[PDB]
Amino acid sequence: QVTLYGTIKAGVEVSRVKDAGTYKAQGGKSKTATQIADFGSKIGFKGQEDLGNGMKAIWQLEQKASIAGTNSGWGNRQSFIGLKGGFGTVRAGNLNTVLKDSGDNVNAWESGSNTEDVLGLGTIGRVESREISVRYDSPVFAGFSGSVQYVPRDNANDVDKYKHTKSSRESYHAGLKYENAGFFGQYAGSFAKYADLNTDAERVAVNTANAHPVKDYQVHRVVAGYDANDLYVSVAGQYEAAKNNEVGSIKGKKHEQTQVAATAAYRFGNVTPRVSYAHGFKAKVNGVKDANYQYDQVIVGADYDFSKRTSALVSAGWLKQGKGAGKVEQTASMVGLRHKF
Amino acid sequence: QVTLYGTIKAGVEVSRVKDAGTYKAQGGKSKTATQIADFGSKIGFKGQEDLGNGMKAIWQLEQKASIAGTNSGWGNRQSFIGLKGGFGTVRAGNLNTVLKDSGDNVNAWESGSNTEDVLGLGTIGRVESREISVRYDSPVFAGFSGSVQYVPRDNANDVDKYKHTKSSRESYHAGLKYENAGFFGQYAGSFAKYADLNTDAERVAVNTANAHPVKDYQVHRVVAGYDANDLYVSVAGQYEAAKNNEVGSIKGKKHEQTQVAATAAYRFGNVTPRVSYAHGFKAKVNGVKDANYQYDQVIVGADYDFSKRTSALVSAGWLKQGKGAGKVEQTASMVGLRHKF
Amino acid sequence: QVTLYGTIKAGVEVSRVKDAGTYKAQGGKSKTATQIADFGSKIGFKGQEDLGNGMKAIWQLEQKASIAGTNSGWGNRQSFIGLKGGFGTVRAGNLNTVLKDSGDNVNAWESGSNTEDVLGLGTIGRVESREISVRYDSPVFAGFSGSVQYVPRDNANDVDKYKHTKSSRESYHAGLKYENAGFFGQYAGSFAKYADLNTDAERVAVNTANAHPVKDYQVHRVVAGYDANDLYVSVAGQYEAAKNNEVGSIKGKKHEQTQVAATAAYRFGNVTPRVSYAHGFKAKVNGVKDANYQYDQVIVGADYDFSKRTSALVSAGWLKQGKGAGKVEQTASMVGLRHKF
Ligand SMILES: OC[C@H]1O[C@@](CO)(O[C@H]2O[C@H](CO)[C@@H](O)[C@H](O)[C@H]2O)[C@@H](O)[C@@H]1O
Ligand SMILES: OC[C@H]1O[C@@](CO)(O[C@H]2O[C@H](CO)[C@@H](O)[C@H](O)[C@H]2O)[C@@H](O)[C@@H]1O
Ligand SMILES: OC[C@H]1O[C@@](CO)(O[C@H]2O[C@H](CO)[C@@H](O)[C@H](O)[C@H]2O)[C@@H](O)[C@@H]1O
Repeated sequence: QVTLYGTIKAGVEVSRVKDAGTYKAQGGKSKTATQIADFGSKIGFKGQEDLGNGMKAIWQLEQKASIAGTNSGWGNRQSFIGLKGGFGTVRAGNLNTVLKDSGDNVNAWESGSNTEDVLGLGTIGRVESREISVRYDSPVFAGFSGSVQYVPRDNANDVDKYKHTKSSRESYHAGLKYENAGFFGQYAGSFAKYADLNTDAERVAVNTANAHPVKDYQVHRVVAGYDANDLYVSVAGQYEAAKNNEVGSIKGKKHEQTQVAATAAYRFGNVTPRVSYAHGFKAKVNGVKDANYQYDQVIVGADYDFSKRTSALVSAGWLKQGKGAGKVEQTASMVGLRHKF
Repeated sequence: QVTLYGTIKAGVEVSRVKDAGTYKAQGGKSKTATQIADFGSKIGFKGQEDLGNGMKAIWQLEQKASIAGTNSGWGNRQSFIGLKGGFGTVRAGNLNTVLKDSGDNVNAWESGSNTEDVLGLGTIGRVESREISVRYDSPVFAGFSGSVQYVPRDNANDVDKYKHTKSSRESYHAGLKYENAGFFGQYAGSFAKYADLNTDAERVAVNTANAHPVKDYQVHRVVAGYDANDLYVSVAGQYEAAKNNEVGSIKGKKHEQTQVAATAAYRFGNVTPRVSYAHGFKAKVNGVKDANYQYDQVIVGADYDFSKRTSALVSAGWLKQGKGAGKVEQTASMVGLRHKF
Repeated sequence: QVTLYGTIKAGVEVSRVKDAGTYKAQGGKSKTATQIADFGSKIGFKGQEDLGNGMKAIWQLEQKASIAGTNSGWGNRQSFIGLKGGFGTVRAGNLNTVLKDSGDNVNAWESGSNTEDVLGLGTIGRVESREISVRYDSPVFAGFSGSVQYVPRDNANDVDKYKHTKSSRESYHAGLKYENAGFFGQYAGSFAKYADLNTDAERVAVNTANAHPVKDYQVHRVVAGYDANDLYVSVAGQYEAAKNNEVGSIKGKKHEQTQVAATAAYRFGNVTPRVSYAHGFKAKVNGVKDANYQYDQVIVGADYDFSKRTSALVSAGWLKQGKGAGKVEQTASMVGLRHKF
């Protein structure tokens, strides 16, 4: 096989921000924006070859392809070469992290890049990435399957390759999943002895502007629920923790945050209504409570399946971030269209 | 369906510029340049899905692909998702403007980017663009069809999305076409309450360097002719008008220019000879006649069809711009090859 | 026909540099680097159309596509339009140079960009490029075939197109090949009356930072050997020469260098062991011996063919550059996987 595949998806999104700091017009409310936005259109090529006696060569080259013409690049979405057989699957390339894959049971929503935090559960997803790495995925044995994945030191920091003067940013990713009669539970996590975070607590490249070096960077996620008989329910808990590793007054002090998320949906023929809620508890930053990181959000919407490949989509979200006067409120809604090929 | 399609096209172009201002060697004549040039090679992917009872989902992802290796990007040519049925066609994405589509009956010529104004009718085409927009196209009823298209404020100016401090650059595009027994007539136009022009009178993005803000920016084009029985004839008139909207002495003053174009071609078996003429009358700039905008051009050439997909091409053009001493004359010729797949 | 094709290839590479100048830790040895690296994954589209009575239109659009997601661009590998028939083949576009094609019988090794000089015979290949050009390839007549290729002045230097104030960087490329019963011999070469080299003696664009202008830039390569009955042997000699053309004390003085390369491999069923050796003799730079350019290298490895399209790969290389204290030693090894589609 060699298959061309992808998804074209886009819609009209309407959004308003409430922020006393950045806007002054009527209680810190911004104007209402209305935008045509691509929702993350993508195109890939992939294939497999039977190598004889169980084993297959596998490969994939997947690309961002926004119908707004803003992307460029090959292989900037999940892309790999690997082998598959009775042993499971081994791949190397630009790979989804185990946590990024588990996000499929957390964030079912479609939106443009501008609305990812309010028309989707974007905040809980901040830990998810693609990385140049090697990954093993097991076969499914008695309901159970698992993954392990590694990003080498010299891929996490190319510059330092021959002069190991910077602490390693290598990382480990692992997951375990169980499925039985519609019921599912999964753990997914990561560890990096050293890492770097921006102020949104996303991992960024070493030496990025305003990056914060951290040590013992760990992320744990558990997701459980039910997906069968027209019903979908998902509940997720997530925990992120690190020590400050920046040279200065606060080195050694602990960062941490807990997030939770829940989704329910029910299929009525070709219509799926869906509701999501998510909450970020106050973070500990340099060992001190920081309510700037707390958030609450709800999203409601529905998908209308014209076919198995084509859906019309609608949603509305409300998000509140922080506390008091630095507080930010986002509201948004969209209508859209998705076509898989 | 999912179809791969495109056109590979390129040739050798020979060109000379006469410009007393920029060249001094022998009456302001430049040296003669000879270049291999891609003519606008492109590749796309597209598809459709019957949704039951008349309606279809449609999508397209088209890209610039120069065989000289100078392009990068997905979806930087006409790209969309939409629906089609008895109601007509609705699309959203990076869409040809109605005026850009009408250009098919104005500029039949192929050339590289360097020769677009002399080996093609590039000046009349300066009003044509692709825009992130929504568009409706009607069915053909008794010879008649039409289009309407809109570019939202927050797509024309993303930066200003939440602070509507800049006047809207939203625009409307519309067209009407009639066809009967080889005869065709079409109107295509656009209006933008506010817009921005460079000195070549092309629309550029707000806040571009040396952009000129304008108000009441309107473009009207009429094209009429005959296309049947081996004969092609086309005549076009175009009118562009705007008011100066730049803070300063000349705010409120009128810009305007009229252009006309005509083409004839006749098919003799596999050979098509073609001739084009175009003229830009003196522009009004800040309410004052500006002969720097006037131009006259002729192009002659032929296409040699090896097949329905493969043509060899030859052309020669002469263009004169401006008047007196700021005057510019361009001459050029090419030979080339075009293959559609 | 319209065919999608390509090769996905990548592996894990381990490398160490010995350089007293840039490293100080234990006799100028660097740390050992271990990296997942793409080996030059690529994807193309190509086609042909019978034009009647022997002739065919041909075209190709080939792209770099690294599964690490670092490439962007269309047509940045061999890409063209052309015609083919009894006369041979004519193409125009981003074309392999005749010398670049002859490199197929010189460098059989796969590696990432970081290891090209030690896990491949990269130094001898420094003369190889793709150029926007026109090329003719003859049919094979009684074992003999040949190529001629030209890069025009205004493609080698676009800026200067209309003001021929800079000496032409146009170039000629030519080759001749003979094949008989497994035995092969080929000459490939190039001439450019004027050119520009960086300090690694690679051709760079005019006006590049630290480019060195040269005159009478010639490259000659002869490759001979045997490729049949499970046995492969190749021997190559290469000669490069130019005159300094930089305004200053040393203008007119001669640069030159000779390189040689040899490879043997034998197929044992699905396993091919291979060995390569290459040597660069002391260069003459500005008429003076420069041992900084001398080098010696060996590579050993094997390919394991799972199928005709899928190979596992292993190699190890040792390279020594220069002499004395400016001396550089590189060691490396890899394991990898290659899949052609
Ligand atoms: O997979 C869950 C979620 O993915 C959606 C919305 O993001 O579609 C996107 O992700 C799919 C992964 O299965 C891709 O196949 C698709 O191309 C992409 O648009 C929905 O299908 C689904 O709710
Ligand atoms: O369509 C008119 C004109 O288009 C030409 C030359 O520009 O071909 C280009 O535009 C076509 C649009 O129909 C594309 O299909 C093609 O890929 C592109 O090269 C000629 O075909 C024709 O005279
Ligand atoms: O062709 C010789 C050499 O090419 C290899 C390794 O570079 O494969 C690369 O080059 C091929 C050219 O034939 C391409 O087809 C392929 O896509 C690319 O990886 C080996 O196949 C061979 O030893």
